[PDB]
Amino acid sequence: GAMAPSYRVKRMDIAKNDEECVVNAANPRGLPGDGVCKAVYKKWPESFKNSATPVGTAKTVMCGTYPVIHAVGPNFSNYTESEGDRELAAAYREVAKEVTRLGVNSVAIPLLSTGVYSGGKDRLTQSLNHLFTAMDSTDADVVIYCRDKEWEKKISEAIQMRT
Ligand SMILES: O=C1NCCN[C@@H]1CC1CCCCC1
Ligand SMILES: [Cl-]
Ligand SMILES: [Cl-]
Repeated sequence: GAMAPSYRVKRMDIAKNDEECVVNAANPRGLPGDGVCKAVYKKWPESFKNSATPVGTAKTVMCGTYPVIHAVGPNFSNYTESEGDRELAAAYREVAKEVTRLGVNSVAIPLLSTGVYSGGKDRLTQSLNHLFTAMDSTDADVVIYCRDKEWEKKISEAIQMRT
């Protein structure tokens, strides 16, 4: 565990993370994909061997000894708000199980079901609150990665608000 488990946010490419493992915002088919998933495929392509997994699940594949946790959030273009909300919560619960099982002291994580799976809606608060619900009972240092300047400020505010 971390000596004083924390949450932090950085605005940069998650492929450059300084953590003991990474969460990929994966598609269900283990394809290279776009955005975070494409950055992850360029950096850790070996981790896409048998990485396909259903929506609302996470599947870890090692790139050497570096664990890549493929977490499949719902595409809100296809899911109802209700059913998508349930699957997004579930994906983060499976991430917390994997982080625990791996025994890492730190994890780099993106906000799932944002970007091209958002169905054109701002889901910062929805996705971040499901991340906290899952990760708050773990003792890993969590480092959230984002690309937008305004999102960085809002995520940082939400972290600082809880203290
Ligand atoms: O998921 C995102 N991350 C950074 C901001 N851009 C998208 C969400 C936007 C979709 C279109 C309408 C406005 C919100
Ligand atoms: Cl960068
Ligand atoms: Cl972002």
